[PDB]
Amino acid sequence: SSEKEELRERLVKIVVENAKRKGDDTEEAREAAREAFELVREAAERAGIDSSEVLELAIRLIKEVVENAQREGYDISEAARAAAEAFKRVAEAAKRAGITSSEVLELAIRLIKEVVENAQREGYDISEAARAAAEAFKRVAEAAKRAGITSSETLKRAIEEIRKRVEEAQREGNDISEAARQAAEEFRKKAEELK
Repeated sequence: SSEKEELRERLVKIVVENAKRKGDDTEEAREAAREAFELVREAAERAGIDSSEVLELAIRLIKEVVENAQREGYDISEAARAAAEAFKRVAEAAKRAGITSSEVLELAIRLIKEVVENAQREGYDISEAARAAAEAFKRVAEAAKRAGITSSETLKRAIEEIRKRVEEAQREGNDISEAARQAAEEFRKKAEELK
């Protein structure tokens, strides 16, 4: 709250400084940061996951995507907005599936960051990559709920397997988004078989 205000101000300063660095419009950037913050905050609140720690992770996601946008030739404001929308999708999936585990949520956010960073390196669209990462989480989460899997270890291991397949695709020069989506479908098949 007083922490939420301070966190928002930290994000605004980050997004604006990055826009200034590359000559993107700073008034647009300030507005984008503010709107990105509110999007994240409201999504987390609705999902019952608005701990300071989850909000910090969401803001770190936005920060890292924005910093890599400055290095890789992406519009700063659009990058911030896309990162925020990706978190919102994670929060929505968590809500729908009843996920509140801090370790699971941290892994889901890390997966988005990794898939988006890869896309930025390669010159691909941020939103498309973020959609693939968030959808992989959604498919896992929904499969776990459907199967009655309550274990945080099982869900962490599912997301780690997605991360492992994404990393392998990076080492080998294969499609990261396809790796993520295939890994999630493999988990879904196993969850359904279980229950």
